[PDB]
Amino acid sequence: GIVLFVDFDYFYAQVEEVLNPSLKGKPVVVCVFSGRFEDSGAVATANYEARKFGVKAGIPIVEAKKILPNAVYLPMRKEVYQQVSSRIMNLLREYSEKIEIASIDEAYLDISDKVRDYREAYNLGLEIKNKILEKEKITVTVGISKNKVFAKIAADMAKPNGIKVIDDEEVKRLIRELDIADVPGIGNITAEKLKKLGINKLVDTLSIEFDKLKGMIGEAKAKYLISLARDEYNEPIRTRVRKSIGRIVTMKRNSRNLEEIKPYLFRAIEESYYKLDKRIPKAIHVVAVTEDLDIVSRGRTFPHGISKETAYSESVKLLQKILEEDERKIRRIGVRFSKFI
DNA sequence: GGTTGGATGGTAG
DNA sequence: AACGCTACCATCCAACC
Ligand SMILES: Nc1ccn([C@H]2C[C@H](O)[C@@H](COP(=O)(O)OP(=O)(O)OP(=O)(O)O)O2)c(=O)n1
Ligand SMILES: [Ca+2]
Ligand SMILES: [Ca+2]
Ligand SMILES: [Ca+2]
Ligand SMILES: [Ca+2]
Repeated sequence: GIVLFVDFDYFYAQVEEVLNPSLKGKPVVVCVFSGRFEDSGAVATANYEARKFGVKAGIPIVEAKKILPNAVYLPMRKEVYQQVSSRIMNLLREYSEKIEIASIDEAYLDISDKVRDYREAYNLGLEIKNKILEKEKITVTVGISKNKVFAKIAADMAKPNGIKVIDDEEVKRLIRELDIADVPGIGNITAEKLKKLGINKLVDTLSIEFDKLKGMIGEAKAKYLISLARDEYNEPIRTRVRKSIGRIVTMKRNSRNLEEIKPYLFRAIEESYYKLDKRIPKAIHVVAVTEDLDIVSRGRTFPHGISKETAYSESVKLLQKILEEDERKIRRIGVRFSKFI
């Protein structure tokens, strides 16, 4: 089984470079402006010339500007980056019927029937990289291994425009040598818990009682790691389907006044519905993000599709429920649509 | 005890 | 001196058979 994984390099930044070639070289920071006050926001991403200097995703713009005050700060334009993504994904289908679009800039390709061995995959990888640079002038990174996880890990190791193979031996090496914290699916909480149990490599999940691991990190993460560590992880490449469409927005100021939060909720509803486009949801959720940045939601599932007017009623009924059941001030409000017909 | 849906939690783009 | 947003799957807990 041979999986080729494709991840696009500093994608949003790079799309802007392509669209405005004058940007080439200069440090570019793609931003999300919450709009609260002038320069309030966070960084979606930055090119390598800014990342170079600590300007990474998630940091506040202000804090980025402290580091690189002369960088080019651009607002996010997801719909553009989306289009470009869409075109690249279509380019990738010329290489495999079995293709799993993972996110806005990742795809796993099951090439097991398309090449004999890793040499040929490597050659196919080079070919794909050129085809993308050819059509869309985006540079990407290709990771190759025996399953999805190690394909991705391969690409992490190659990242800034590259192609890496992980043969059967190197998989075994990384089971012993690779930091478990750097295993796709393991975020800081789990890494903390695992290190708090004394596990820093994949191998030492085979040294513990299964019910002990199952106790800390939950059943799934346990059964996951073990499956990897046993050189056994083999989850198939499968078409993914958008399961929800929604939108949440930062209010100008925290509020608990229903009438003050409403327009923000409705702006979100109108934007969600616009993004639904033929897709009819039977479930709605109002999502509130509180003062202290915690997430609170109440939803409802109908035996039918939800009309625009029904969203208008129910989102209000549900926001009212958040205000009754939670004392905190609300900072962000939004809506989330799901369970499609 | 197993399934199910609602709420939350964790993860990664 | 303050700090975005989208969305996936798993878990938790309680109703229910
Ligand atoms: N917290 C994040 C993480 C990612 N993204 C968006 C912008 C990224 O460019 C894209 C893909 O995430 P990546 O981690 O792959 O980031 P990059 O593509 O920019 O960098 P890299 O070259 O490492 O792939 O998703 C974002 O909105 N916010
Ligand atoms: Ca990635
Ligand atoms: Ca990327
Ligand atoms: Ca990690
Ligand atoms: Ca219930």
